[PDB]
Amino acid sequence: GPKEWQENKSWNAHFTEHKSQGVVVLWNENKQQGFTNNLKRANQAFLPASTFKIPNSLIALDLGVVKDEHQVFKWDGQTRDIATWNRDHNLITAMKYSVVPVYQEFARQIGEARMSKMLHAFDYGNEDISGNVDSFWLDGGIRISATEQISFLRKLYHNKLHVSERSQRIVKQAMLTEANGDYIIRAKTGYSTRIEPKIGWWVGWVELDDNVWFFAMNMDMPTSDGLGLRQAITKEVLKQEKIIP
Amino acid sequence: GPKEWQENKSWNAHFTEHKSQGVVVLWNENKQQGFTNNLKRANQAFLPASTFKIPNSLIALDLGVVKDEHQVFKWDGQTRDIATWNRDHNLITAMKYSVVPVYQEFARQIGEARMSKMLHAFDYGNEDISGNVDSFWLDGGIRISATEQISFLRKLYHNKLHVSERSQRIVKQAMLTEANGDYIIRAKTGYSTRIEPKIGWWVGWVELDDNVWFFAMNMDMPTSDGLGLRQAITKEVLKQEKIIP
Ligand SMILES: [Cl-]
Repeated sequence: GPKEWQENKSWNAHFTEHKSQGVVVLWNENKQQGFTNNLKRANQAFLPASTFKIPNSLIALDLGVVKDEHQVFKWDGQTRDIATWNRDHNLITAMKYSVVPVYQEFARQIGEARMSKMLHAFDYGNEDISGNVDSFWLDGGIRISATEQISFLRKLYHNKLHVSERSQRIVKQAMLTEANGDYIIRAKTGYSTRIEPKIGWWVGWVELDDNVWFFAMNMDMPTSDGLGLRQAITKEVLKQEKIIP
Repeated sequence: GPKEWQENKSWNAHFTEHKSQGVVVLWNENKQQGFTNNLKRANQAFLPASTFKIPNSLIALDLGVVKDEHQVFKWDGQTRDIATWNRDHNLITAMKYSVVPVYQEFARQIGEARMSKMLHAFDYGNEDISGNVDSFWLDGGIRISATEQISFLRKLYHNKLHVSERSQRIVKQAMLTEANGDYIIRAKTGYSTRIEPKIGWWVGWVELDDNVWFFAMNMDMPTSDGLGLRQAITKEVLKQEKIIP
């Protein structure tokens, strides 16, 4: 009979067409079945990089470090390389622009003891925060696979994580990335550059009228020129599978 | 001193271009200033029609008539003219497709006494539910102006309505209409055909990185042929005012 995870290597053509390598993992929530081009890489655990802004936001909100999605975290005045970071932000825009320094401040206020307790409660990856409390998701010990991202995201979708329903609703609002009359995408990008292998991530889900498709993808990212392929390759897979037009 | 409300008749060109008549009202939240092509019509009261699905959703959620945005409202098996109504719905899809029969059932469960009490607590329009308990927003005594729609929507945006924060967050989720890297629109269409003057509505807001623009428009709508002009004319005004690209 059928397997929980089916391997579809035809999606490799989307990576090869773009001279790239990686994995797309999909989970059909109604069917309770998943699909991927590479079962091994789907289960390979990597640094989460800015995809960690999902659990970091949940923890900050539940502890009151972030009061709500409108609270302003003023720019500290240091001019950084990414121009969108050199301004005031709230939770919505800090997630949209992947504003690392805002989330580093959240992490310092959370502190290592509460951060570790929460990640254990979340069953998140290898639950390892070794390194600096304000950078472990970039260059410390935490590792999470694409299938583990999906497991975590499904809990968040269903408000089943061990934080309040309010915290989960606010983070799902902040994850809003695209919406039209055909679908809604709630998702978070990531770009791991500090420790090899350099990779890009996109994790989240596609809401349809009558089903939800969870997704997690990562791909080799030797330079920043390929960052747009995170969404583009995912959408090519979604289009091939008739999930989006 | 500066003016809270300013009339801009140049927006009438967007109505004339489409052989139409109506009013667009905008509110710049940061500046606390409003703008409209027709101050008189902006303040005249009309049937809300399906824009009433906003308060109706809030009341149904707060009373527990609707448990959450996933609860299924099974199709009653009666084939109606609008094809998307002839299927099961949840709160998200019932809003999206403006599924009147689902909301008529909500209104019957809410009942006259609680519906009236809630509309008074919301300061919603003339607060008058005279007429049939399950159609008064289509052919009863309730009336609301475009400026009153904005005032109600601003309360919803700020979680200031008397119902729970949870109920307000769920309805704002269900109002999601469009989202991209430039803006998020949360809104509700309406179409009042049962009592003259027949009009179309679009009410909601545009979320930017650092501001929110509330909007409420109504326009003469003698047939369904022009329904798309509700969004099209609003977007022409938003583009003219540099709110969206
Ligand atoms: Cl949302």
